[PDB]
Amino acid sequence: VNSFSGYLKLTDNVYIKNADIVEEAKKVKPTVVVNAANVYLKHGGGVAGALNKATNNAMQVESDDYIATNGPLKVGGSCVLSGHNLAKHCLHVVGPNVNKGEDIQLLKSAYENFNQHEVLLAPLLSAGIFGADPIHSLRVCVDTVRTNVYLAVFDKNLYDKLVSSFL
Ligand SMILES: CN(CCC(=O)O)c1ncnc2[nH]ccc12
Repeated sequence: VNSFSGYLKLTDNVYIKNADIVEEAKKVKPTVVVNAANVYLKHGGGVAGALNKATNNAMQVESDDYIATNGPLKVGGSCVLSGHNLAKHCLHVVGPNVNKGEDIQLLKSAYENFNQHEVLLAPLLSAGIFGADPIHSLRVCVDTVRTNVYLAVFDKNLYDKLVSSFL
């Protein structure tokens, strides 16, 4: 048993809810929250800017030190950093950004990072402002992630569309 509440069960291991991932993280304090990162860990908008703002910019300070030491992530890659006041850990995962021209086949590689963690609170990757079809992103998630994933879908109307269209 875990602390996640009000999720619809899609599969053996994937759950979904209409929720702000920031508010969900603050309430649950999960072991792992996933950030929808870019390779530079520049947290400007969407999940990254919202998560970073909720940490009072501590996520960005930590991320800048990580990049100064290690250089950029790969598209499809990840790193584990602090969860600050939101979670024990933040798994920063880089899905492909369609609005920058990246290979959508890299979305599966991105979701494979989740399999290194038993339980995660996460957003849909590569959708929203990254520009991918969220219905596709949910299908890749279900077909790739084997660990227990709790998906927070910010957009109300999209949540309803994802549930109604789920196969
Ligand atoms: C943007 N995005 C993913 C798109 C969606 O889920 O519709 C988010 N996902 C979950 N929580 C969030 N808080 C702020 C944004 C945000």
